[PDB]
Amino acid sequence: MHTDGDKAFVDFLSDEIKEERKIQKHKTLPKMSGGWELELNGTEAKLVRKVAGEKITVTFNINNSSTPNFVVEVIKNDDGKKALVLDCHYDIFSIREVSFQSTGESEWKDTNYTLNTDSLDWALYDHLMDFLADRGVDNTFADELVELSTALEHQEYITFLEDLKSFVKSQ
Amino acid sequence: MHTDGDKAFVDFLSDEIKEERKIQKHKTLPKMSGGWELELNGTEAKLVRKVAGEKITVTFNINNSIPLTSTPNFVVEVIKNDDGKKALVLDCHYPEDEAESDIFSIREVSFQSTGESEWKDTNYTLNTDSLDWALYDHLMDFLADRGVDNTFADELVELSTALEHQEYITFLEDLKSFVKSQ
Amino acid sequence: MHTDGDKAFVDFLSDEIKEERKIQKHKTLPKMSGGWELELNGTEAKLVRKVAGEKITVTFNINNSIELTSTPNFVVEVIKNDDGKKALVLDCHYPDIFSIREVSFQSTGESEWKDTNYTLNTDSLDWALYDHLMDFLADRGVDNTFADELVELSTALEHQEYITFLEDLKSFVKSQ
Repeated sequence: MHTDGDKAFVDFLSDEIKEERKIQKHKTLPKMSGGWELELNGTEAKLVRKVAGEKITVTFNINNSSTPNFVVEVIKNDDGKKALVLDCHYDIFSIREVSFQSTGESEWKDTNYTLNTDSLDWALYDHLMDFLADRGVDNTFADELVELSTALEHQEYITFLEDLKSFVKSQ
Repeated sequence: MHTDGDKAFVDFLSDEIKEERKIQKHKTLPKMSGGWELELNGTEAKLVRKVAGEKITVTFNINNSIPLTSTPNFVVEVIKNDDGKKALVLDCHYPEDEAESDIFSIREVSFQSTGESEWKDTNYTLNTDSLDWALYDHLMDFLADRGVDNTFADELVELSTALEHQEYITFLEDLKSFVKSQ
Repeated sequence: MHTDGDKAFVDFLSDEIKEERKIQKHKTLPKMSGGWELELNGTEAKLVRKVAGEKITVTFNINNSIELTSTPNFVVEVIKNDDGKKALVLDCHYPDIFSIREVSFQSTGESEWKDTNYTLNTDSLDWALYDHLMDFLADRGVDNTFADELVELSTALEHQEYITFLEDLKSFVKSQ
């Protein structure tokens, strides 16, 4: 179908898309420094950084986030099939869960001991924060991830409006 | 094992079932306008409807749908025949008589591939919380033009409620059979 | 790599670990009375019991179950030998001592939960059926004494696995 409502919808989308793009004529993905490389898979983003004997990965999804929860994976080259995984949330940025997981695991193994920080020693919590900082994951990184996630969100929103326009226009 | 406790349990169920069947046996089962067909599988219900160039499907599960009355979240899937590869998916729900009040609201919208393994997490999903009001209104109109309006949402509550009762009765029957054996 | 922060983290962990062991080592893994057989799968524990004509299993995971006391939600499955394909499943938790949150039949041995099966939520349920269900559990070994011993067992497990985790963490941070 292609009702009158659908046609008014399309005109509305044409206008909104025009305005959104106007607000995006002088804007590009806020690059982050520190050796990080960005990889995108739909709404899932991954930041990868290599250091002496280690590989650090930060994953986040922009859906319903823009301050997206992010997962930090630290892999020491000694044992490349194992990694320390820290689930972080947004008082600026905090570690919510910590556990060891198998690298490139097809899924998540909920049978691996998972430390919840809700009931955790303050000293242990702080060392974990220090551990992440030594590897480039600190407040600055977190502030910059928010800016990036927000920018990715607005561009995917625009893409979405266009997909919606084509859809409502079809048939 | 068949204990004294099990016999008392079976005694309770036999008469609960009968009482249940008697009561709910008056609603004559709610009928819905629009020409929708109910395709049920256990607790998962699908209301299907077709119009020029499109297939409209509304899916909801009666489990954990009670906040007596069933008000389940429901997913609307609109498929344009010229591209049955994907569909526009709208996750709706009933807000926990203002002129500006709707029986239901849209919480999320996204494009998904038809008959996909499961909700693709890497697909853009638009949350309606801080959504532009005119865009939201258009989404509601889009749904309405396909039969998913406040009357529909009202009838859905009637249907889901009747389904809840009917499956509750069947549950007691399976339970009675379970406890009665051995 | 191995930084100064890492070094201080490892030393901290060594002390942390000695303290936990010093506090723990004084009691053995508490036993469950009633003939239950314990099986471990990482943080997942399964207690199995066989009674006349049926098998009863109780499963729980020490993760997110909280000296720190562990009171995990546990799932009871009752399998009749007269129909081993279906199982009555009761999800329980600690708010008497424990309560039933939901009940439903599931396929025995299934690899994933089947959301198309009618699931009864006790929140919206008469108290008559609820009591019969609690009695059904009691007749099969899942009574108040069970739940109390389950807490001790889960607490002893969570503590031992917490220690093992710290040892793992220490070794990992010591690496490179």
